[PDB]
Amino acid sequence: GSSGSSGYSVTVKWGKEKFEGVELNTDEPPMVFKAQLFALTGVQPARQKVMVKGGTLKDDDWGNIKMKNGMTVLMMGSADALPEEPSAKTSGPSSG
Repeated sequence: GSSGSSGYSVTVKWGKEKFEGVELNTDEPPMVFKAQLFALTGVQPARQKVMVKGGTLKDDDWGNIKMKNGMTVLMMGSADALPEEPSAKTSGPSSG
C-alpha cells in the first residue's frame, strides 16, 4: 500500500505475551491489523478475537470506529499446530 494518512498506535495484549508499539491503520480494513497480529502472536487474523474498549473488531471494515493511539487491544486465540522444530532468529518461542 502507498499514499494515505491514517495510522494509529495501540497495544496488543496476548495472554502472557505482550506487544507495545504496534502499527495499526484505520484507512484500511481491520483485517490488516489482524494480519499483523499473526506475526506478533501467531494466531490467524480470523481466530484472533480482537476485542475493543467496548466492542469487537470487524473484518469487512471498521465503520468510522472511534480509534485512538495509546489504547489497548485485547486478543484471544490459540495457534493450533503440530510441535514442529522452532525456526526463529533473535528471539524464540521456547514454549513447546
